[PDB]
Amino acid sequence: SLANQIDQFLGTIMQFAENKHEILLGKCESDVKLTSTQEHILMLLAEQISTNAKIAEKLKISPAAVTKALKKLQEQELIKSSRATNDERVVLWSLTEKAVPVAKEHATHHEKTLSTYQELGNKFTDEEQEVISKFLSALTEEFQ
Amino acid sequence: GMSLANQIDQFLGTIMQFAENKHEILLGKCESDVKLTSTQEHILMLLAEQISTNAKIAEKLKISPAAVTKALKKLQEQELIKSSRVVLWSLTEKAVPVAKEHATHHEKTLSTYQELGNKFTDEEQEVISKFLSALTEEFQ
Ligand SMILES: [Zn+2]
Ligand SMILES: [Zn+2]
Ligand SMILES: [Zn+2]
Ligand SMILES: [Zn+2]
Repeated sequence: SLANQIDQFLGTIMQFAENKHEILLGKCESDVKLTSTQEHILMLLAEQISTNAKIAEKLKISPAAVTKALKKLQEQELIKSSRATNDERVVLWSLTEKAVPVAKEHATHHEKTLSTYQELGNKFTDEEQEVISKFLSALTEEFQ
Repeated sequence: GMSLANQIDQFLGTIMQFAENKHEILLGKCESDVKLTSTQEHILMLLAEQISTNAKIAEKLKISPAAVTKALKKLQEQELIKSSRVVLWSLTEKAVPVAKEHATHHEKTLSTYQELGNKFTDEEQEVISKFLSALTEEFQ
């Protein structure tokens, strides 16, 4: 039955998701060994220099966790801190040269993940795609 | 071109957020008076269906024999299960309602998916299934 496939499919999503913090397909191809969360922060910092707080929000984790992750990245020479223009208590984090290709690769990993969903969707007709879109909206509601 | 790829992405993200930090996906909160981990209750459910070994549970849950050893130890000190001689494990009467609540929990979850899947016509339902199998292939 459909309910059974839905159930199994979700289970499959989790066996895949242990232990990552996010779903990316294919292999990270970055030469620097870091966690998805670490690389992700680097990617966020490339799109926009940021505070501990803005990051906590984007990633949806404790500031305390962010602080831990940033200190590690700072020690690994992947990020550097600086003060804000007007307010000097505001601490801003940005990429170093070392991190630029790493941010770049992770963004790409995101792009390839999206491309895959996209090519999967495109094996369906325009109208097929619209049924699948309503299924996902419906299913998305149960988990809110 | 279209929203579907971003939509699949957000959706997997939603599953991610909902399933932190649980062993499985159930809808609604657990209704048992005794507060166990989901893995522990599911272990009770499993014994009811069939008395089992450490080995079999590890396979069925895809966790390490060591974790299974830990869980059973917890359930045993709370007198929810009893051993026997390969060591075979089974429920005590005290856990029978706990297994029942957990088996029912799954059942309410399933049904919630059935009613959702039923808002769709027969041939649309086959579209979804086909989409699901294709997406499943991406995570294997
Ligand atoms: Zn990467
Ligand atoms: Zn990422
Ligand atoms: Zn329960
Ligand atoms: Zn269960």
